[PDB]
Amino acid sequence: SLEDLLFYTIAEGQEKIPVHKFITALKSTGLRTSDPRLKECMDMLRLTLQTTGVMLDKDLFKKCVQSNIVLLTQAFRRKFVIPDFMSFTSHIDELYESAKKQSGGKVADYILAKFSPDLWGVSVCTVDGQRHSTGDTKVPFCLQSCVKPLKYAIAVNDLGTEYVHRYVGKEPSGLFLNEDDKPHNPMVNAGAIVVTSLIKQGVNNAEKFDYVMQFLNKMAGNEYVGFSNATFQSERESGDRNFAIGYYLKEKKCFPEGTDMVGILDFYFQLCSIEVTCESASVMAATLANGGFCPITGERVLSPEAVRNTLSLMHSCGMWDFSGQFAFHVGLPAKSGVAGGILLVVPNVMGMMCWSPPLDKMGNSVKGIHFCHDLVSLCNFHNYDNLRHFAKKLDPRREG
Amino acid sequence: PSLEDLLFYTIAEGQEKIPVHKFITALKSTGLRTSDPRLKECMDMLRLTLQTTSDGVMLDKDLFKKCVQSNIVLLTQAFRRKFVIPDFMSFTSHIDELYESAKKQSGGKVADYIQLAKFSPDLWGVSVCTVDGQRHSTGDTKVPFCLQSCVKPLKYAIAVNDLGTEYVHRYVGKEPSLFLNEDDKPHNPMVNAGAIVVTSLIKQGVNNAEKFDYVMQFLNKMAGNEYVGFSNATFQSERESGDRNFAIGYYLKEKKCFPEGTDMVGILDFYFQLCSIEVTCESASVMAATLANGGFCPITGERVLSPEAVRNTLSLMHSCGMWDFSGQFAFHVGLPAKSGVAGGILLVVPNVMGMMCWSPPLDKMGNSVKGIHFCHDLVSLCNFHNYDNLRHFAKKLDPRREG
Amino acid sequence: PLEDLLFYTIAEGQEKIPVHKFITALKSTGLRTSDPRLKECMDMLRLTLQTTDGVMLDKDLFKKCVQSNIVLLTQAFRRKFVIPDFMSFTSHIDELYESAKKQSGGKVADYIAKFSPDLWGVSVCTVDGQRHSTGDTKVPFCLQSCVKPLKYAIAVNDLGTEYVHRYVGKEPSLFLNEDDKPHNPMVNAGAIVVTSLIKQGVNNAEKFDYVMQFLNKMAGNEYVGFSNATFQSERESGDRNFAIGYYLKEKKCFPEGTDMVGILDFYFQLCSIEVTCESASVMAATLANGGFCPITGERVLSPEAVRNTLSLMHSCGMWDFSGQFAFHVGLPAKSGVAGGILLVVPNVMGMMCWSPPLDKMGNSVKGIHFCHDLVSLCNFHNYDNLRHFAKKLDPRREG
Amino acid sequence: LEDLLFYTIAEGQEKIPVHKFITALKSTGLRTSDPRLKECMDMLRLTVMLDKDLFKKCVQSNIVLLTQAFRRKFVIPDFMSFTSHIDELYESAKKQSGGKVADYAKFSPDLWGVSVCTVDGQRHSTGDTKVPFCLQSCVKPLKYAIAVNDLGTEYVHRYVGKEPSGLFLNEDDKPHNPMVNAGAIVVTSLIKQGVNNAEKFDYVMQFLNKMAGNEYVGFSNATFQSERESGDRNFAIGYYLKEKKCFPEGTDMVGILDFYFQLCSIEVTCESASVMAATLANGGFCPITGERVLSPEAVRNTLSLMHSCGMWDFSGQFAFHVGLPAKSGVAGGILLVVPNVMGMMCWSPPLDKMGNSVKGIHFCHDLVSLCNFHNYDNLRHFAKKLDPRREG
Ligand SMILES: NC(=O)CC[C@H](N)C(=O)O
Ligand SMILES: NC(=O)CC[C@H](N)C(=O)O
Ligand SMILES: NC(=O)CC[C@H](N)C(=O)O
Ligand SMILES: NC(=O)CC[C@H](N)C(=O)O
Repeated sequence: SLEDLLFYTIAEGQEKIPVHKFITALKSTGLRTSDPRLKECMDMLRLTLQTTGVMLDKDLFKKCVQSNIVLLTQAFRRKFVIPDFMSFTSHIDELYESAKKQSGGKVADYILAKFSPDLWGVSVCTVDGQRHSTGDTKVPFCLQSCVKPLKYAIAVNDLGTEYVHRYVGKEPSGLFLNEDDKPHNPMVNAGAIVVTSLIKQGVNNAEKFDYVMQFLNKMAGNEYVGFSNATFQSERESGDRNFAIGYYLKEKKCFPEGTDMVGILDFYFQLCSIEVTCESASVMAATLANGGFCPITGERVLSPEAVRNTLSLMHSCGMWDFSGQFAFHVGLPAKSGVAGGILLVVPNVMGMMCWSPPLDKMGNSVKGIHFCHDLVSLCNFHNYDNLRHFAKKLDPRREG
Repeated sequence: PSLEDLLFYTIAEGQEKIPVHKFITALKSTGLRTSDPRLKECMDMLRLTLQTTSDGVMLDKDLFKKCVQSNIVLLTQAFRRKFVIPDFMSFTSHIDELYESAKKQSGGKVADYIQLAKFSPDLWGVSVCTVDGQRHSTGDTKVPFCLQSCVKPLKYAIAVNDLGTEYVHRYVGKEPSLFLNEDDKPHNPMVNAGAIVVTSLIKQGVNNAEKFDYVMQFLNKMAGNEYVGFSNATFQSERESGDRNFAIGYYLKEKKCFPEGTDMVGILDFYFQLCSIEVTCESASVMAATLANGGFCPITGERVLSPEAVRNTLSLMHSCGMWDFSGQFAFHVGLPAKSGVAGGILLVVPNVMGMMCWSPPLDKMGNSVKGIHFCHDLVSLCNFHNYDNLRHFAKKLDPRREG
Repeated sequence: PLEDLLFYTIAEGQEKIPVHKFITALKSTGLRTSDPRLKECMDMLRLTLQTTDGVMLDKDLFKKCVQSNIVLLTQAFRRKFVIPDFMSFTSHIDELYESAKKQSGGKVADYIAKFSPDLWGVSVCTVDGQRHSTGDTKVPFCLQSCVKPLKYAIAVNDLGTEYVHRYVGKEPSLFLNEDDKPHNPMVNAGAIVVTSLIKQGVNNAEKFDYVMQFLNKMAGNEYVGFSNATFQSERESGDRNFAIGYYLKEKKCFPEGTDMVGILDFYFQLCSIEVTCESASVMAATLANGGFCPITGERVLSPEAVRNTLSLMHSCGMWDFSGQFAFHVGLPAKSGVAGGILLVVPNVMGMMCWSPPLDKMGNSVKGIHFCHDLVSLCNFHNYDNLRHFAKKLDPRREG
Repeated sequence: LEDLLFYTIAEGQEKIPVHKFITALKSTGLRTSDPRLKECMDMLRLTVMLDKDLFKKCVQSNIVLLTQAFRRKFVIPDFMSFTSHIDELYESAKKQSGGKVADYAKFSPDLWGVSVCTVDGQRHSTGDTKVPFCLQSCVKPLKYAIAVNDLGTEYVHRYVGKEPSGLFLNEDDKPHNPMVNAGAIVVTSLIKQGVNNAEKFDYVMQFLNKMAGNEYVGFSNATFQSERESGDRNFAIGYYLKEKKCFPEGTDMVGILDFYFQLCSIEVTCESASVMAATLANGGFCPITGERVLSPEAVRNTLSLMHSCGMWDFSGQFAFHVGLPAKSGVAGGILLVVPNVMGMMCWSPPLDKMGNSVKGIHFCHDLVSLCNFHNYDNLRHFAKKLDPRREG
């Protein structure tokens, strides 16, 4: 049987399995024992760890693993999207140390976004739940403009493409507005403000904010999502260009009717002050990598149409004035924000979040931007890499 | 436990003898064509044994072994449904449905400037070549027409393949759009000004006759030696009427955009020539598949282009390939593509297949009405969009799967 | 061998002149007996008409009244004013008025400003004080964007050219030019910045009072008012202007210590200042007269402020029509959305045309037609030649 | 009338020595070579002391122009005083040595000349006023004026715009104005159609001859050949206009470009060009011959477009600060018109970064800071500016 042919894969003709030897075997998969998809099995494990280490014969094991048996077998039969995760991890680690020596860039100074220039984190979450982090991946920071795809996805998920693009375009710019008196795309302030004005119309901005927070919670598999009121208050006083954009959008009747523009700006600053870590945000990115299903809970969070549209606009409009150079050389949908995050999606493989506060002169984190170039020079993750003929690039999706 | 031995019983149901037509029908249902260059030796020994045994058109397990030995590895992938699209017969009928549904779209004007860009507005063909060589066509797939601007990616690929990314893009940019960008470089190689500069990098220091022959040899390899020709009628008329291309040529000279030692008027003559190269949908679809297949021609197995050239060329087609429709196209279709004024759309679905749709009537942006309609429908049906998910794709069909 | 050497010019042999025959002769010059430069002489003339009846002036009853103003009166009667045959010129103004009166296109401004499309007036004030009006010339209307030159003139007069132009550019027209300065003071972003330089370190009530007292000097104290109705509606409908105000703040365009939202309220206020065509024509004549109000003789603006204001009106005055207008008309001009067109003919006269229905560029249909006709008739174009001008009339001439 | 100029010139003295009439004449600003004085200097070359019948025998034919001169009725009455101010202005710009000669014929950076011709024929020069140089883009007004004189405003402006640039073409696929290369090439293709370009060239030369009072107008084949070899941008503009169907039907674009290079290589001096500019200053009448050369509509349209489009990217700053119609050329000339007063030509080859002569541009700023010649100076209240049109 299934649990019986996973007991001998782990027990090497060796009668009973110590608990530490199943847990390391599991963690070697890249899964984390805190995975929400393994709770009942770790529940049954801290349950029988109270009948005091401990060692499991073939029926105590089966009593623990049957409830999660298929997820555990895909894990141990090297059937996950990256079969040799431990080797992949060391490459990610090599990449991390190589970006750490890049000291260019100036921390964002206009608010409050003066962190230390030494912070640098990278987190990975594959579409199968495999996790790895290195550096400062548990330090909270605000999403800033990396929330623009997340809220655009929510708007399309709830209302559909054709309604959303009555109000915002789908192409890069160079004006705020294009020739249809629509903002160019939802990845820029003029576009994201309009998108902010379509989410949950007909409810106050406090209930609106709760809905987006519940939505982001699903997207992160309930990992860390918070709010920084210091950044919200300080975004509010420094948002002169955003008020200019707000009034211009109102004068050009860009919003759906019944909108209170000044309130939408307040809501918009709020969404920009939402806090994440690199671990929690990399999971948000993996939901986008995984067709709308959160990879560590298995629930459908976004329509496949929402995810596709968002991945498309991140590809073409995601990195400010660097997005064309970025699309050419990196070939991955990505979104940078001014706190220094780069939300990065490798479709069908993984999502990631790099964070280092020092920005370059187009507003992208120097260390994150360096990491993304290096990552695609190593692995055939570029969108128009070939999955079969890829020269001397490494491919983490196949065996030895 | 022999390879030729257990492809014999896969095909021999009961029986120890396989009629030859029972092998040929099975072969073609995989989508391979008996003319495939990768099967030539086995097709030769099959017609030879039709000359050396008086009918009794039947293959025992050592007559089978004598014929398929040459190509047994390609043949088992075919018969073990290991090609990128295993149920090709079902997929083709979907292609056919899409063909017929675009056939009812009669908009658009045939190109008026010339010298027979005055084709019939009723010609409409689509050809498919997967990365494993499986082929299907429907409609007018054997009528010659000029590549026009569907040569811009191919020659950029040749230039990058010979010279590298970094040299080529000293001279042309890598982004969508006054002709020149902030660096007095053309915006990208998919627009006339960029393609004129790229044309001026291929095979420098050689006269325009070998320059042409060199590019012609290259397209032949990219097309697995299917039809690649040249229309001197179209060249002569592109030359007389290319007032704007001459304006671009001089502007590029004045802004020193060309390489040292370039003869501008000759480069423009070369440029019109490359625009008058002829294909069909079958031969061009194979060119598209070479780009879909990382640089290896899928029906010959030869490496034609570096994987760096193919990636660069696919990226710019994605962003700059469909004139002013390229953002809408990139959003809704999500595929690398290139339109030309003769009415072709070279189309690449990375890792699966290449296609060439051809219908002469263009819409107001210069794209074939029926081709553009065909491409929306295709991605509405199949999860080929660049950012479709290979695991969660709603009601979309996936031709890469079974059942 | 002076007051009595103008008495014989008016007295036909006769050594006694009836007052109405002096009044008729006076008004034929185009002067108004209400002219502030004639007040004393009209005072001593009504006093004499009180203290005696023989309504007749002997050679010192005349001399007792015109003594005060003898220099202006001799220039008037010796036909030394810029347009000597004013009665004939007037007759031409009337002809042009009637020909524009038959142009009924255009839509009135749709954001109350819903006036009548019937109103149509033109008033003329030469640089010597000669006046003429025809049509609806005493109806109040808001200056709207015809205040942009007047306030720029005030700012340069008080602060100088090179200070003001640290803050606003000087050339025709995305809101900001190549140097993160608005393009010129004749457009909203430029006018908002200019508004933020007038009378700094003062609350918006003295700022408004200061400009109103200034406009009064430019108008020789004819009607200058304020419409709170238009101000409230300018305040409610100014979404685009609120957008411009913030963009200017973000690109650090105001002078330090500016309250941007307050400046916008001042800006809406200045757009709601009210004039007639008569009072405004005098405002225009002040710019036409090198900075001196023509009906009081007072210096209102420095000649440098007037030049800069006239130079920018030429190039930036009529919204997107300013290139065609500068070609075909060649006169400094400024249109407003209430339907006025402030028009200056340098060295000759100022004018104010008013008709609310605007064409698609925001200019009064009738005013624009009047201005083309005027320059086809007279050699007032900036680059008409004063000696060889084909079939054009020259009103500065005694033909 | 002739007898009342005889006593005006003599102290009552006897008769008038001729050298003492010539000095009196030259002090008005008139030049004795003036074509309007041919007959009177003819009658003097026939004849050392003049009583009222030798005087009247010579001045009878020109007595009205001579009394206007001697009764101080010319546009600048105290010309000798004005002249010294021009000299001061010239000397003050002479010390501005920035700028680079155009490197696509290298003249000397030492040359610097200014010549003046009022609308009444009064002339003054300083510096290198007789050294020939090519007009380059200072022919664009002159070539536009000829076209409008012959064809009318509405025909010329089916083909060219009338507003500054800010694409070669505007919203109507017409070039922006005739003061830029794309506009001047179109203007060149309207002059004297239906005649080959050699006769076309002869005609513009005859036209420029009238505009200059038959002073020096020439042609430099060196500049023509070098314009031809260096004109890649002009060849690019030519083809773009052909594709966008901007020329009148029956145009041979490549030939028009050859004509266009020719017109830019026409040679003038500052003296002859100042007369050309004075013709524009004087409503189309040449001031040293009195003939109607251009329609008043052609001249007005030309002055309007020089004002707004004349000084390359400097035309907006220039129109504000100087307020005079002007056109600069890359050989270093600035054709400058003061409507109703005078025409001028400054020439100094070293150009600034916008393509305008450093010394000429300095002179034009200084000239308007000194005199109330700016378009929107007031003729009555002008602060401490000088007015050469008045007596004190
Ligand atoms: N790129 C960013 O993160 C900018 C966000 C910033 N709060 C804004 O809206 O202007
Ligand atoms: N766009 C096409 O398909 C061809 C373009 C055309 N041959 C040109 O060079 O202008
Ligand atoms: N009069 C006009 O042309 C516009 C005036 C108006 N108050 C504004 O600022 O927009
Ligand atoms: N700049 C000029 O005035 C003349 C030179 C110009 N490049 C031309 O010959 O067309």
